[PDB]
Amino acid sequence: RQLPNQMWMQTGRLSIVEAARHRQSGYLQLRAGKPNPAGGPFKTSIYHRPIVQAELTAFCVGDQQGIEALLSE
RNA sequence: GUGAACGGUGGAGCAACACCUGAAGGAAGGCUUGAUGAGCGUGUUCCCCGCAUACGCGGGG
Repeated sequence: RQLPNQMWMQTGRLSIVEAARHRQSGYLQLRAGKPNPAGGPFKTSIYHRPIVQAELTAFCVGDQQGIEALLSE
């Protein structure tokens, strides 16, 4: 580890405002009048994934030329 | 088939209201724009200094 381990918050939110505009215009065919951030298509969800900046060392048995081309891609 | 692949930290919110930098404090006290310079004497070959190189030029008291 080159860095202290930190945490990435990320969220998934479907835009309720844009969906309301599209539902009024009819581009979105949604009969339901109310969103739900707890669950469903409009679930605003929060999720935290751990983050490390480090040096990655792997030991194996393989041809040097073949691995180098794959990891160069 | 990288325990992957997929995933918006978002929406709203006045820093602002009131509040006298200045009350008092001497530019003063002495001082000719008139002085200085602008007119009155010597009566003929004698000491020093350079250029020369003595045929003489220059200067000096």
